[PDB]
Amino acid sequence: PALKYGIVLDAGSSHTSMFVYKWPADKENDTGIVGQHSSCDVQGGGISSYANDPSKAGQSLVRCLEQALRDVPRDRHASTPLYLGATAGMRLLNLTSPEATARVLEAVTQTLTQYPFEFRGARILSGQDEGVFGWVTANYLLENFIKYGWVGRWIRPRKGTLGAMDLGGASTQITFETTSPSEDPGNEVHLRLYGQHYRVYTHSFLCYGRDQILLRLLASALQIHRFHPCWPKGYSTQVLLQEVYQSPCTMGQRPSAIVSLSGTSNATLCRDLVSRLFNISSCPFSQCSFNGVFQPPVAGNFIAFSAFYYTVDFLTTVMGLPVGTLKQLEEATEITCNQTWTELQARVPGQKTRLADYCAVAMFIHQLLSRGYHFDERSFREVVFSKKAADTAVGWALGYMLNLTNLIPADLPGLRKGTHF
Ligand SMILES: Cc1cccc(Nc2cc(S(=O)(=O)O)c(N)c3c2C(=O)c2ccccc2C3=O)c1
Ligand SMILES: Cc1cccc(Nc2cc(S(=O)(=O)O)c(N)c3c2C(=O)c2ccccc2C3=O)c1
Repeated sequence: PALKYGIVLDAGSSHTSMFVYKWPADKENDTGIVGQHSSCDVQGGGISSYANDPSKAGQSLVRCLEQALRDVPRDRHASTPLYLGATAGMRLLNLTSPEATARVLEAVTQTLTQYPFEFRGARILSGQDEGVFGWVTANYLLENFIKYGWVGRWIRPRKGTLGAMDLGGASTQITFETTSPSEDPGNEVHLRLYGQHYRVYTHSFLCYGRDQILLRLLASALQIHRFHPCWPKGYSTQVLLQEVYQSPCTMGQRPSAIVSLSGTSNATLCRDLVSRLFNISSCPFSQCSFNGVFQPPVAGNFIAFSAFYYTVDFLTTVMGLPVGTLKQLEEATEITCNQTWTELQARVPGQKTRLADYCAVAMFIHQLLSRGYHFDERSFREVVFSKKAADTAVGWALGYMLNLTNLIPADLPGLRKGTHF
């Protein structure tokens, strides 16, 4: 059983992950056949955190690269393609300093070319790529692209597809198959997968990832309240003003060089702070999500992964609270946000370095779903929070790999004698 391999570096905003995929040479074109072989998490920040010292971006990857040398058998190395894709962190760096951004890419390129894998390039994904490839990953792994039934009795309608909601560090994406007419070409996607047309909606909200949201809520709290209602009572920190406003996401909020900001465990005021992130006041289309962006109604099942999954896992596994309904999700965030700092710490016996931020991130998810995308009780119950399908991390990495390696055919071998006609 001869296996081929492929590696993707997912250079996210606050960190980098490497995923190695494997698949039998013989059957590489069946849907769901590629699975994850191993992965590795790179220590320290994302490649964009090295703008001021671009050689370290490259170097940060060495340890995970060595692991890849070990995970992929030595005689497959040279025919194993290697890709790096970078997301909103490098898109944000691109607005700040396209030159710093260019040096970061060159530095990772130089490190990755030293390795004996088939290096295929370091690129920044568009926001459309990042949402569409995550939708691909999830539906590929769950075999939603198979045509179900048999001759003379095909399943009708066609097998439904899973929508994808990805919460990264610096943007968030929503992508799903829709029947609604398109009102904006920027959001419109057409795929031809295994002989089938999939009409797909996608949008990436830059500056709406987990970390940039936290930064914006902090600047917003500082300006409206002088206390942080999303932070727990008894928690405080000295905020350096200059750093709060340095991100493209917060510089629009820039108004004694250090200010002490204390939490108040205030779920109401936290929810009000979060709801101001979603500008729902204008819509130049028939219908919108927020900030004037076209969005047809959400429909079908969704997988919500990356930070959606980890935040909900915290609510259920560590807070011990149900989240099966929007209402229950809302209640879970209230209870979480109302914990004092000592109460919250007492429920987590480990080292949680970002414990004070769970309240805000949870409030953010609840409002993004309800006020942003307009899930309600009925549609929310088709949302599954999961980080994994078929032994593979759900992300855009796999779909990106499948696409650049050309492992999903547009049509079927022989057009399957044309019986999906
Ligand atoms: C790949 C990997 C390996 C070991 C630990 C983690 N933990 C995480 C990995 C990711 S990732 O960026 O989606 O990869 C991630 N987004 C998160 C975590 C988290 O542990 C996490 C915890 C609490 C809130 C949010 C997150 C979170 O978003 C991720
Ligand atoms: C609530 C919140 C806000 C901003 C960032 C995170 N991310 C994280 C928070 C924690 S924590 O220590 O449990 O607090 C955590 N352990 C992780 C993360 C992570 O983001 C993360 C990403 C990639 C690999 C591992 C981790 C990780 O272990 C979580």
